[PDB]
Amino acid sequence: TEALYQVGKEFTSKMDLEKPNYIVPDYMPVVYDKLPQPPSHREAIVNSCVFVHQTLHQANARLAKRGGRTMAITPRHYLDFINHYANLFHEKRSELEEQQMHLNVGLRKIKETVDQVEELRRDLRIKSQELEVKNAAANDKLKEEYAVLISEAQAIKADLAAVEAKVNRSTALLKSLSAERERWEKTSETFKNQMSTIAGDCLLSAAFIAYAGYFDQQMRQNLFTTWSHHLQQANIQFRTDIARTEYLSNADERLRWQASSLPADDLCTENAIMLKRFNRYPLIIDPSGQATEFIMNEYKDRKITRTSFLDDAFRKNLESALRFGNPLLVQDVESYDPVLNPVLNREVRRTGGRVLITLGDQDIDLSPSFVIFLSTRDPTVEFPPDLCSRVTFVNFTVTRSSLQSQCLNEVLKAERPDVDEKRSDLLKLQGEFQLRLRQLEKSLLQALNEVKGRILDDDTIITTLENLKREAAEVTRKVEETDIVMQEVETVSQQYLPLSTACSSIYFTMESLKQIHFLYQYSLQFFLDIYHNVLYENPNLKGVTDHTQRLSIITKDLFQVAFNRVARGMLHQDHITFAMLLARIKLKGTVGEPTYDAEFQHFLRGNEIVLSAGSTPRIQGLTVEQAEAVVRLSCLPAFKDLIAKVQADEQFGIWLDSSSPEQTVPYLWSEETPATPIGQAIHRLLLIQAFRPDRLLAMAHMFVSTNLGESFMSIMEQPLDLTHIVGTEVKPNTPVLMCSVPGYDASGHVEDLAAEQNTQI
Repeated sequence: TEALYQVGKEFTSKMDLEKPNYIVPDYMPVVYDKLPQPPSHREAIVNSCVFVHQTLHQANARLAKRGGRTMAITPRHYLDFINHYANLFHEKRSELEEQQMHLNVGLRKIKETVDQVEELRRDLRIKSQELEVKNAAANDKLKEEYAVLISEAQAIKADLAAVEAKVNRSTALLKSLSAERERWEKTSETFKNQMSTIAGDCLLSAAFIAYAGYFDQQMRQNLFTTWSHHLQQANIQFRTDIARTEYLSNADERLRWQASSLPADDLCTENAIMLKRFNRYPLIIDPSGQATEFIMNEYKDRKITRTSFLDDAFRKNLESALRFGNPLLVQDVESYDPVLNPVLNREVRRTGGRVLITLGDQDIDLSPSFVIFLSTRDPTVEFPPDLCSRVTFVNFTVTRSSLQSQCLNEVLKAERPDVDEKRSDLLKLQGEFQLRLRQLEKSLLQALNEVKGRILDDDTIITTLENLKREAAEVTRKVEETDIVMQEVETVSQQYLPLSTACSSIYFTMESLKQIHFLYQYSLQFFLDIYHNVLYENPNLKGVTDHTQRLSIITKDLFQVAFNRVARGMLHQDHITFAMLLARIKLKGTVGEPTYDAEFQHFLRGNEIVLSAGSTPRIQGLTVEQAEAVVRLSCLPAFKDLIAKVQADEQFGIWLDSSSPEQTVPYLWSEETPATPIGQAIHRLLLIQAFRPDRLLAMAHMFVSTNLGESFMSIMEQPLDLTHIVGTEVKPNTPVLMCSVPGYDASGHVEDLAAEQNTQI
């Protein structure tokens, strides 16, 4: 902690972190034991910088204790952090001061313009007086030289006409510039507030770039909230309104990122910012592969080359990229070649006017435009701590919101192609429209910031402002009309929202199946193939034309195909577990059903309700374990009168020792309103677990039958139809994995399958 503080304080000396008005809080979140008792604002900032680094150690411990994969936290992360803090602070301070410079110039030109028309109106009145004097004098003299006098008066009349027209046009310009003058005044007042939060805002932003890349959406948010909370206890000022993506990137850059096929997702946008503001070279983790495409789209103009650590030309490609300064993308970083160790550590030797990098035993001149990106498609790969210290982790993990958007768009494309196309055109139109407005406000600001003397003196400046204002109003008119048409798109898309929620829940259930068996590995493409099958290769939609009925078919068939394809690659003992979860996902989709969260809370865990010796009595007709299950189940309001109901039922003994008690579970639960068939099954499920745990699987199958139908699990009972799956469902690039338990071997099935198809193998 002492080393971190000294590095932070020494490295932030160039920083302008002096706030004489800073108030020391009564409870100071001190992490450096020798931090001075009345800390200064700079002392608090460096103390907060130390705290952020130590939070990642706590963060890694929490994921490690839960079995999650963690990457080493090294001092190079801290050096990365403070480096970004210095750069962002200077960048944000420079941008704000530069912006405040234009606003002050723009405001003063408008104020001068208001003065100019005031004297020009005074001049207009003066010129009118001159006309009255000249006309009266000419008339009196008339009542050859007088012809010149009236010609002089007529010439002044043209001058007055030019003056009065200039007054009206400049007044209309001033009225047209009233909104811009008001907007610039408001921001100029807020200059002090923004200056007062840059120190805190950049600290949070820099920490996010240096540490948050490897973690998923939930863990990134937890880290930012922990840092934000600490700044509050330290009285460090930071704004809580602007999102981190908006504060670390402009709209122009985000527009180009979309053109480079970057997914429209906040975490993906955060990754793009990391891929732009990195200090250590980025290591990209993208199982889906859009990040690899995005990097290649972003760097075509700079001639980026894709290569791999396993390719034979990697050393030549690396040498060429270093020598010519071209971007290089290297894949398969799980096979990392330690030849990059000097490159990643930036171990350059500058002697004799030459910048040299030692690659193996050969010295190479390093061009300053060189950049290297490392990528892997395996999210589960472990890197050694030495590699973790040399790279910036940028993890592309699927978020629930992004998958919901992807699935909502895909069903819209399949089901409402006219609506989906209209949505796509509007987003392109609105993207261009917002782009144009930004240029319009920038150009209009530049015109007032580059004009000398007065605006009225040069009629060209006046015309340009009117044209920029005229185009600004029309585009603003075009934005309003695109807003209402999106409302037509949004209200159509609301019908397909529950399906997209089901899609994300199903995939994230599939993604969690690796926790119960190492074999249950499922990519996002596997689920997208399932989703595509339900939307485009569904025999139940052949003649259906009603959109609502098609949606019900799609929703039903999505659950069925998801179970069919996943369970063929699961052990049969785990089939009920996956079907149980799909039923719970489908139950959440039913608006008319209750949550049953308490009943499922009791169905799981359950044993955590500790019972004392006096808490559990001796119910005649039940064993000790059965009696305890009664007492624990008694905690629900529905089963509060559980012991009495069993005692009042002498026939309960017969049902307790029946072969199939799950099919005749007595109505032994109390309730106010009549329960639902799904609700009755859940009550029977709790009763069976309490009294006949050997029939819990049988009751679970009935629960799945109640939610998903009687034939939902029937495919697993049939022999595998390898012919249909290989011919239609399996892509040629996708290997077919024949996984068998000991004593079983699927080689013969493939050999027979080739014979049936009369194909060679």
